[PDB]
Amino acid sequence: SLMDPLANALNHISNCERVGKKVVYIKPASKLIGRVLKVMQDNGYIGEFEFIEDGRAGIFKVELIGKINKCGAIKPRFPVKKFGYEKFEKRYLPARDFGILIVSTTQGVMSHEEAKKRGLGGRLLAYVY
RNA sequence: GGGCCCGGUAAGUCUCUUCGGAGAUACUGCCGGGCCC
Repeated sequence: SLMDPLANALNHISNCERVGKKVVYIKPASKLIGRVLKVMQDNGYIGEFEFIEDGRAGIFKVELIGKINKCGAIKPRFPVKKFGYEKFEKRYLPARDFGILIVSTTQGVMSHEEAKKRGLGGRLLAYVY
């Protein structure tokens, strides 16, 4: 069985970043994945990225910039309250002071830091440091 | 068998609460469609 779309996207990025590649093409291109990439971008973890129409689910061309040390999907997508992030930050960001949790809120996908800044709880979907 | 999208829902979930419920709707689920492999 194939790995879920988002997990898959984060795995490829992770590795092509490690190997030093300057680009990666992510196959399944869901709105969710795009939304997650937007967060990683706004946080300086990846460069430009674009949707490439292919008649299927689409494709994401992501510009890597050697800013990622590791990233992946969080499974299951744990629910988190407005003040329950710390517990998760210790669990997925091995490095204190570095990284973000990407959470899905009723107001959209964003970093846990913006979710807190807004008093929103949500679903954990990934980590990046 | 797998995946993408649209509309609906609001069980899970999040927020608030007079703690009865109310509001929200991204994710999961559910209903109805479109489509790709």
